[PDB]
Amino acid sequence: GEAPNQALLRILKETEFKKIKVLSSGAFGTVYKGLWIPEGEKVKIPVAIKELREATSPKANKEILDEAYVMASVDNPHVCRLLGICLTSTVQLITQLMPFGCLLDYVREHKDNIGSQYLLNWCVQIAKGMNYLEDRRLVHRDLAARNVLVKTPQHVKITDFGLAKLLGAEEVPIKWMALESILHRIYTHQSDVWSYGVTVWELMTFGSKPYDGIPASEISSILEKGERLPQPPICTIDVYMIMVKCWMIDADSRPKFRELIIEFSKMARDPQRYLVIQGDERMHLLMDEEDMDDVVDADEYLIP
Ligand SMILES: Nc1ncnc2c1ncn2[C@@H]1O[C@H](COP(=O)(O)OP(=O)(O)NP(=O)(O)O)[C@@H](O)[C@H]1O
Ligand SMILES: [Mg+2]
Repeated sequence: GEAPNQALLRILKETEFKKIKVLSSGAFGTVYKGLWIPEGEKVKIPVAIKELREATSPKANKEILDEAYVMASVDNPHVCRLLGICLTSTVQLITQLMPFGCLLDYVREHKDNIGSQYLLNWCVQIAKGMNYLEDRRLVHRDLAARNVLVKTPQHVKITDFGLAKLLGAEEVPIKWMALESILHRIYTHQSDVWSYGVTVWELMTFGSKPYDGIPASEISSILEKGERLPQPPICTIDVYMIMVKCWMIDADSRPKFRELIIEFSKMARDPQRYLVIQGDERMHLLMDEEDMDDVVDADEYLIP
């Protein structure tokens, strides 16, 4: 059945890293851009540091350790990298810096510069990340474009594991949830597929809000009626049909992530045949400071 989990959790000295700038604040906590110098190693690693609200209420500490636990246990090019934790008054989470931020803000900001090749490659990459999670039997439960990060315009990774669970275990983003999850709190790899559909639609509409202005309470009814998100203007029926499949009532009738990898990948070989974007053919998409000889991306920093 279940193999032992031998992932290493790395605990990092507060002195090994400098904060440098705030990236995001308010709500629950703060995320900083920083550099990490492991002890005596002659490398500087750009990182994000997730130190929650100074309020150290035990409830919050247990949630961040759940994240660390999940992120320490994954290892895939399309899933966010945990570097370690820092155990100061409140627990800091240290991840690979994803310089271009979250994919939702990135599509919203760069609408006029995003071609079909990038859209379809992101779909392929997110499907790969999700398939890997499926191999490790994790159900993410919060896939959305706000939970995908951008290392470069050509390289994205799934983030936010603070609701992830194993398939089976029993232990609220309404507009991204499969109907069986809104109704019965059932969560499967196939409910993740539903959310993949929504995430794709967010990308294809360059950041629109699904069911914009429709209160959450209505959502389950609308879905039961048989209503779904509408076809984005740039989408051929080929792409939109993939979305709609991800939104079938019968969970087992939805595609598997491995099929999504395959379909989007065929599409990515001829992107203009599948997404129709004004000016596509002409679209195109310088690091830290001065002492940057020793900088190494996390993806090139490997640990025995
Ligand atoms: N590894 C990272 N690299 C760069 N920016 C990041 C990173 N992690 C988080 N951020 C920034 O911080 C924002 C919020 O991070 P995150 O902690 O995921 O959001 P939150 O609202 O605190 N809760 P959630 O989004 O549900 O995790 C993201 O949209 C990014 O803009
Ligand atoms: Mg969170």
